[PDB]
Amino acid sequence: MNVFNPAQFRAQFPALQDAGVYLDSAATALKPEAVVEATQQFYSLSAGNVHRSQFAEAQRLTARYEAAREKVAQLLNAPDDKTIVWTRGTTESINMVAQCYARPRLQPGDEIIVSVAEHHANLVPWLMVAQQTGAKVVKLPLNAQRLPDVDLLPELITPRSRILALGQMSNVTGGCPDLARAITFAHSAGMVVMVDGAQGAVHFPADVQQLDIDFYAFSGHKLYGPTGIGVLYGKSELLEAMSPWLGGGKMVHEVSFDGFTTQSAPWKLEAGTPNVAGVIGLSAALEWLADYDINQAESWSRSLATLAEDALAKRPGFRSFRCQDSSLLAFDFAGVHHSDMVTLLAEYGIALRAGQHCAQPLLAELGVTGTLRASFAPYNTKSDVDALVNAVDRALELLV
Amino acid sequence: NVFNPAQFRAQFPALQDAGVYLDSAATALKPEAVVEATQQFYSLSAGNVHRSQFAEAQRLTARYEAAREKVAQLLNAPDDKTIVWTRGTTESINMVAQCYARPRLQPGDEIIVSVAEHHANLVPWLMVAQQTGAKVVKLPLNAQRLPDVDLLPELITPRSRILALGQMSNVTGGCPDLARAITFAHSAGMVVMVDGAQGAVHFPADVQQLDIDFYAFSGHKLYGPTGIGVLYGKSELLEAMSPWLGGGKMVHEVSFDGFTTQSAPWKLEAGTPNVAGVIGLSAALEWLADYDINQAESWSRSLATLAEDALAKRPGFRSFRCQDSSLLAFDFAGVHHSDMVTLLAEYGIALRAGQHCAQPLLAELGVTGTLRASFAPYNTKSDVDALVNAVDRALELLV
Ligand SMILES: *Cc1c(COP(=O)(O)O)cnc(C)c1O
Ligand SMILES: *Cc1c(COP(=O)(O)O)cnc(C)c1O
Repeated sequence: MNVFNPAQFRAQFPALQDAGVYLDSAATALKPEAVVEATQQFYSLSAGNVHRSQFAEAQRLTARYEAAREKVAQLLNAPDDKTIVWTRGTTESINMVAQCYARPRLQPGDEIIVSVAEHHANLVPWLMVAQQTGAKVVKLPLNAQRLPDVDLLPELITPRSRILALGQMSNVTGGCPDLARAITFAHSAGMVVMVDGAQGAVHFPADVQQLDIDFYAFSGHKLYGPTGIGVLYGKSELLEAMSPWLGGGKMVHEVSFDGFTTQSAPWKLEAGTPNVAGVIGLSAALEWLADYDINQAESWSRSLATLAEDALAKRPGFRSFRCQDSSLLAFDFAGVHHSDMVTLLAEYGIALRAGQHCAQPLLAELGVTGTLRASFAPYNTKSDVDALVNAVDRALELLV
Repeated sequence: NVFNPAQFRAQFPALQDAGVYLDSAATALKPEAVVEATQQFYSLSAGNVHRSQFAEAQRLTARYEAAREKVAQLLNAPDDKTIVWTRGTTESINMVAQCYARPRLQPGDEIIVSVAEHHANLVPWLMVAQQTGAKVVKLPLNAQRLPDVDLLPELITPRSRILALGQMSNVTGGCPDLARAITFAHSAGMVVMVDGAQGAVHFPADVQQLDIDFYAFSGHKLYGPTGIGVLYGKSELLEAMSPWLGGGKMVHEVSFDGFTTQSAPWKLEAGTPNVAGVIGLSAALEWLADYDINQAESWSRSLATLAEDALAKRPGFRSFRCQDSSLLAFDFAGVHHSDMVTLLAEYGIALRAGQHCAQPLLAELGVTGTLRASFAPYNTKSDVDALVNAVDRALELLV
């Protein structure tokens, strides 16, 4: 059977040696060779109809491209590959849902429930469309365990509620709310749910059929893939109901100076020349990833994060914001400037970050202006944990 | 600096396999500098640690931070804050229509759009017109198949707000009198959306000299990455624009009561940037800066002329080419375009046919589609000879 082997997973990443102790995968992931090579091939070959010596390679690229939607569908257990739409990333995916589905449907007084744990990508677009339509954004607060309070959700739902915006997984706490329950509550009230899966797609890829998710968005660069590429999954009937997004070539069928008609989804929502390199590279990432049991890989990442948290908790002034033994470890050290720690740790070959992580409301809930964040991926090791802990010890001694 | 076609050509690794590649107008082959810079970006951490590749990491960072400035230099833009990153020319235009025009259009307002416009610079205007009660007014072609800039005064009215005009058509290669169109537009207090998807490649617009309001082009046309484009806008117009997409980066402060944004260009750039695209475009531009574009373009144009002159000697030949452009759109009486494209491919020649996202233009020309051979500075005289011979072989088997 498939048994996850950390060492062989590591060997697939050319950037690793230089990266040192890389603990910022939650911001962006390192790429496996398959993605590098697929991208190199794409930019080193004509996309035209002639190939005088590299026809096999060109054919492979075309196959990766034509199979890209299906590989996303397989990741999400989507019913078919026409429910997959390409975008610049999670951010565009959500804006598209807000503008193409919600905006033409929202009326003055309608309500949009958004969790206080939402990354800005899944908050700002809703504030925008609320302003545009007279709808109101309603806050879904955290419970005592720092998760969006799904128990409280039924009380917050009213006859005016139309949309629920909820992150499958937080990029700060790594916390995953009761998504199945939340969706059941939302659907009880005839609402549609926008699920931000920028983190979740990497660690617990959502079964969109089982969870009956209406819309799901994630980004390639986080999923071991290219920048400038993302996904919007939508139920077929919802994609059909959506207005066109950007106007231009590809998405259109017929055009005159009187008006235009469009293709059906997904093409309706994809104007202009696609990010072909991005699609091919994401396809390569997914195909590569398919050889690994994501469940075992994630448990490995989570186990390292736990070793780290347990050890760091023995140091003075430690505070963890981590939920549910997540691969993501957001933390703080009292009486220490975050920028100083990040810098000291970088000098020790440890790559992580601090800051607001595009989640101001969440941080405000936690009583902080920022946090340090070490995030673990399946190419990390126990020696990485030791290195982090050791560097922190030195940092604490040096920053007095 | 003297341009050498052979030196230019030797920088494109795809050529050996590509055969005779004559579809650069659709998308351009990439020089080694773009391939390598992309390879490096994806082969190295973007983190703050570099144990063994510090030098390369620094170069990548340099390319990234210098990217806006290199675009500015190409367009002679006043400063690099006038450069906004997009996914392509298409998004660039949609952004202008949605972020500048939409909030300012009252019902009855008029948007003048040339009949030569690529869909990218037409559909967004049909959209915003429907959204605002504004109306799209056609600017037709003159006798030379160019947008009739001289007719603009009869078309401009007190309701005229926007002019959408392409610097260069992707079918005829024709370039209308942009300076004159702009003077008229500005006399009526209008703003001009210049579609430079082709123009940026062949005759990059001096946006200051031409007093252009908005200018859009795509990286993939300009020997660069896919999924990256540019919107240039006068700093006043960018400041006046509403935000585009909402999310990270573009915001300053965010709460459940509302949000504030950065100023331009970041105001208009939500979420994680296509860093690979930006770095790759930077690399393309930096590499391109070493070559005299005028000499490179002169070469491409000369090849197109040798091709047109030859093909013109064949029976039933028809050309839609304007101004001795490096783009050669043509047709042969009595041939299915798809059939000729297929046979030319079989003979080692890569071109295309179809509507080229310009249905209104083709309707005006009286055709349903055309063949198009587009020449780039990495093409050669032998490419022309090969194209001609392959057309001869094709015409035998068809006509
Ligand atoms: C990264 C992230 C996003 C945004 O992804 P982009 O690629 O920047 O659009 C949104 N939500 C969460 C939770 C994220 O982690
Ligand atoms: C190619 C082209 C476009 C579209 O560019 P995308 O990268 O597809 O957005 C728009 N206008 C003209 C004239 C073009 O040639």
